[PDB]
Amino acid sequence: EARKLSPVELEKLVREKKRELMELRFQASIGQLSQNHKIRDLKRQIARLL
RNA sequence: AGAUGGUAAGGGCCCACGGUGGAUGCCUCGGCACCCGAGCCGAUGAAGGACGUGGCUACCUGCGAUAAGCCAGGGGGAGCCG
Repeated sequence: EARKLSPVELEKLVREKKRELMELRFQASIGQLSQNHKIRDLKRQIARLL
């Protein structure tokens, strides 16, 4: 469960990389954005052990 | 007084060359028939949909706020981000 926290973080990360854009001012478009395409998601696949 | 020619505003026929239009022929991610095979799906929420999803996205196609995708195993063997 220390898991959910890392996400809350990663979540903010993206919900930050977001406006990191908005005004076309962030040249790593894919990189740090399709980021979540795993981080925040993948490893959000927490199997309630049991 | 006598006589048969030229002139074409435009028209007619014929030849050539174009325009338009899409027959014809040749094609074919399609269709039709028949014969085999195969034959249920749903409150573990179906069939069908709405809306939303991409760094830039109108539509189509994918997916579902984990959103053109996530984990695992198997197959593959150089290109991939429809």
